[PDB]
Amino acid sequence: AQNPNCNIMIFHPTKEEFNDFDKYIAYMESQGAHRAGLAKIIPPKEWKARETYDNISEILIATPLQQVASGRAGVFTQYHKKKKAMTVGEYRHLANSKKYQTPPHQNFEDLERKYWKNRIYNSPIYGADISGSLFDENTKQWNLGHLGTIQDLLEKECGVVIEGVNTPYLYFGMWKTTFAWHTEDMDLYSINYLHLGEPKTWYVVPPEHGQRLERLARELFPGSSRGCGAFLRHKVALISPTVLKENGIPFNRITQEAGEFMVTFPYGYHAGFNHGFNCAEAINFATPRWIDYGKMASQCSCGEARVTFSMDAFVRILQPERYDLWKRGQD
Ligand SMILES: c1ccc(-c2c[nH]cn2)cc1
Ligand SMILES: O=C(O)CNC(=O)C(=O)O
Ligand code: NI
Ligand SMILES: [Zn+2]
Repeated sequence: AQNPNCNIMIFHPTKEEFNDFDKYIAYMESQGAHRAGLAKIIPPKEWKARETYDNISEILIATPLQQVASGRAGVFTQYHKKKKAMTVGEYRHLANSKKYQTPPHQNFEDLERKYWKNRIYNSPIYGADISGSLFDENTKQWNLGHLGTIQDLLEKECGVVIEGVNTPYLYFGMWKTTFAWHTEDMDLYSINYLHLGEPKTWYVVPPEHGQRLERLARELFPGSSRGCGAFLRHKVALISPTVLKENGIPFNRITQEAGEFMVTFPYGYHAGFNHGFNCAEAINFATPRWIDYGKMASQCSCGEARVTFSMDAFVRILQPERYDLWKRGQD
């Protein structure tokens, strides 16, 4: 078995290897990359996403989200308070202000220590889930707006044609902006490109140990667990690496820098935070190996999760028994 310790692997494809996206994902898995739940891919030196990022300031963040924490430093939830719209130029200025800017720090480890010590005492503002893309239309390789769709994958694998579409999302972050412990909708893959700015630190639990994280989460957020059998779908719970270690949960960590791709694999729980002003682009995708994970995916039906139009068909076809109860939670 490849990668039995479930380490995060880092790949350096050549420009030739960077042509066929599906083939390279399959290659990474042949080397055991999926066992970690997360992989880093450093693009060929010849590749670029677009020419420059000099003209992005007029992009609108229609609904910036203030991430307000409750709990303890290492075990907390966050809720999202909607703020007034602002442009990316305005957001960047806010990120760099004295109130929100990254503090002085020695290295990534120092900054990580500061994050977990102090995160709950601040409420950073995130521009999340903004439909759009910053890939140049002429970028032919690993263009996240030109990937094969999940709907076509399901059709190729299972022979059923379904409605729905699959487009990328932009994320504008600042110091301490946080993504809660989660797997993707329908336990899909995700791919994330850090276009510009300061790093993003990731934590990940191997897919084969996901239920260990779930059990700890139920213990640490007992009211939430009573309210919903899949409350991590709400994407509001944070658990620090110190608390994971104290409870024997297997996990890994890695920091993503500008110009690098991360791939998360089916049922790989992940969480993390941004170091300072940045912009990432991400999208879900599928492979033939995903189908059985999709069938298995645990669903929120309490109504909190509330997801896209396109997930309907996934639940309808892969989880017909669950479909009635789940759809009630969306409508
Ligand atoms: C195979 C077996 C179990 C799973 C699973 C368990 N819980 C969520 N997903 C996924 C794939
Ligand atoms: O970058 C973020 O804020 C969160 N990203 C993801 O969870 C992802 O790409 O799967
Ligand atoms: Ni994710
Ligand atoms: Zn729920």
